[PDB]
Amino acid sequence: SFSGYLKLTDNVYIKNADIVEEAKKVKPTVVVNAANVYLKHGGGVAGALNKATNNAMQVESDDYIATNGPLKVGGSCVLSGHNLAKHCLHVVGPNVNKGEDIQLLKSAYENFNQHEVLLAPLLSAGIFGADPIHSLRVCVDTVRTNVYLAVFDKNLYDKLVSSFL
Ligand SMILES: NC(=O)c1c[nH]c(C2CC2)n1
Ligand SMILES: [Cl-]
Repeated sequence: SFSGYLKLTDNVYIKNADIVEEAKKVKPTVVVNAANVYLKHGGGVAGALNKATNNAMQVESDDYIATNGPLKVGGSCVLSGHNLAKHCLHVVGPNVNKGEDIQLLKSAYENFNQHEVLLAPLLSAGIFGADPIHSLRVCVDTVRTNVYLAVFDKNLYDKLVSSFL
């Protein structure tokens, strides 16, 4: 199963790891993608996960959007996990850089509660522009299911662990 994770709370775990490599190794039931409303997996975690699927995630996502329209900020959809996981839970955290509402981060993390265990990134962190310390706090205070957070950046991982209340 998941290895080398530091236990933050009863249900939240964290590791300095590339979520793509964690997914290829563990093959979890659910890998969370840091999606946007259009499921356009260009960069950040989404670009990395999509590149690992050889663009199959993007092809599937475009068909999903053609049928259903865009997701809501704070919303999610379950699609295939391709070669990475059984499922991919595409969750849209607010992108502060695109001027979206940071109050929607709690709604975004609530999607994780529909799955007993997930491999996930820190929502709205990185190129989404939110404070990762705040994202981890919202995660621990919102998610009740077992979440294994893979934080790519070593310096951020150390900062998150050392400042965790
Ligand atoms: N942006 C990220 O959080 C992230 C995680 N994994 C990767 C892969 C190296 C491309 N990027
Ligand atoms: Cl990012």
